[PDB]
Amino acid sequence: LKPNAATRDQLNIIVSYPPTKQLTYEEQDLVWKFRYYLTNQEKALTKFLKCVNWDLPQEAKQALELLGKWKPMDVEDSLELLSSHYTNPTVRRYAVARLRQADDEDLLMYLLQLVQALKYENFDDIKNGLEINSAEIDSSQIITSPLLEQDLCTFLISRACKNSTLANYLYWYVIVECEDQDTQQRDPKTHEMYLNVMRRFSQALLKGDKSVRVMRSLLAAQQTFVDRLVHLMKAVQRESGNRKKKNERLQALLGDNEKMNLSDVELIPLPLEPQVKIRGIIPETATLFKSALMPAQLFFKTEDGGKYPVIFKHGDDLRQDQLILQIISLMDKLLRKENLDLKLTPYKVLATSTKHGFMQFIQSVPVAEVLDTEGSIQNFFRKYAPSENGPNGISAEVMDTYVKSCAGYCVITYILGVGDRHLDNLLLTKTGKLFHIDFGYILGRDPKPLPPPMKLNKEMVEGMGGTQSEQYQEFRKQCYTAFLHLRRYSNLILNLFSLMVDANIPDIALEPDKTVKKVQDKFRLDLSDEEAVHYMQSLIDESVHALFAA
Ligand SMILES: O=c1cc(N2CCOCC2)nc2n1CC[C@@H](C(F)(F)F)N2c1cc(F)cc(F)c1
Repeated sequence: LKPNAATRDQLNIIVSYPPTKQLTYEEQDLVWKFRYYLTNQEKALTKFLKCVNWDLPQEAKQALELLGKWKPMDVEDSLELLSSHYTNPTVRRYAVARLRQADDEDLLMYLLQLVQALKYENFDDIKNGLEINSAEIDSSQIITSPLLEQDLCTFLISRACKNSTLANYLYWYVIVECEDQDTQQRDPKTHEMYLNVMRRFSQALLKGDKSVRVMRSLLAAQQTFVDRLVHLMKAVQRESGNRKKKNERLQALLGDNEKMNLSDVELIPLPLEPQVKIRGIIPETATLFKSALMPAQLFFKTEDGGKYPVIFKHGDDLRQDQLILQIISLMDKLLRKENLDLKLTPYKVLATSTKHGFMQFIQSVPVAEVLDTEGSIQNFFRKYAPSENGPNGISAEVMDTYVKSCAGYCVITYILGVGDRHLDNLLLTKTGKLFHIDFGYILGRDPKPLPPPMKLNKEMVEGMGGTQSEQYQEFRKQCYTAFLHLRRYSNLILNLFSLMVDANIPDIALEPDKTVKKVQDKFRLDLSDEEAVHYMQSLIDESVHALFAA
């Protein structure tokens, strides 16, 4: 029952293994022998369930007995049991039981991955939860046409019926999976499941009280607003002529409220940010971007009489950008939790389908435009935010914001392996905030062969006041600090990426088995905290030396 000091130390090495590290048959036989001892440690549960052969009924039964007696696992470890690796229904009920203890704030951060976990859930239990050919059921028409106890589908709907923000995101995350043409063709049973999830969610909203019934009518109003906006986008993209002829069509159709109903609507929540209620799109200030993809810049009239600028794209998959931005939002929240605000810009991204979606426009000037107009980053900051007492004639608040945003994004783009990095993707604000846009290349993927691991640039270093400035010393300091805090939440970041292997993300579908390993290698879990600091310092030293030696 109780192992000796040598075996106790040997079991600790097995528990300390990174998520990718697979246990050998003799290694998992040792874990199985002392399964009753390991119940006192919550971190051992992940390693014990790796030993079990789920095709063997008694081995699965014995694991379930130990599962109930084991120390209550963390929310980050519960996400691993909802992945492709664990298809046993009882295991998934215990994973759902731990999410029930977690707050709605935490549940929102993993919601995109929780919708993806439905793929591994029991499809019959989902269908038999309702009180024809799958093509006959249009997902967009479900909400607009009204007539260890809980599983993942029952839990997500139950929590959504209580929280309006959670209901908003759960709706649009399921709608995208329904509209997924790849899932519709390669596995119709998965497509049918997502339709039943939507049909069950619509049914539970109608069954609910006055405030619950109001939620589905607002969701129907959001879908109708989106469907009309898509029809507007199609007509503008199909319009023969230049950008000016297309802009005139966009402004005229938006203004015609009797035909399109987009300029004047009742106070409805914005699908991108449900906390922000909208009056409609301003027709006179809506124009298309210079891009061939034809994205539209739309200004939304808020409840408070403000302006919410958005980038509504049509004919492009926002799914890859949606994941990266939700990970940046998680990483920012994790860094803020450890009392380190690196002034990051995790702009809201919401796909309304696999073909169309919204993007939160942040008032910023790209570094390419900054160089073409002002010459350098420092000249731009000295023009819009000057101070004589501050460093290099630039405001102390703005410079501090710049150093933190440069250090913050340097670590994040390194871990996420963000490729195709040029001055048009690097965006700068008048407040100091530096951020990355257009995440078309991630997890080592890059159009150029042999890309650098750290995406540092000569202009970023020049903006800090050189390599000898006290701002660059702060950059190095905030770089290893950000790396140390993110390494502490490595299990959380990797388990969410593990739940995204079957998601139709172009850069994940390329190498699904290697996805988790790609992120894990960047964290350098083989090295200690003190070693990780010097490795981060070595990455900066190498990148800086390679940059000037162009
Ligand atoms: O994915 C994104 C996100 C994004 N941002 C803007 C800042 O807030 C966050 C969202 N902007 C853009 N893109 C795609 C490429 C272009 C396009 F949309 F115009 F094509 N675009 C863009 C790029 C610029 F350099 C200047 C500009 F005004 C728009």
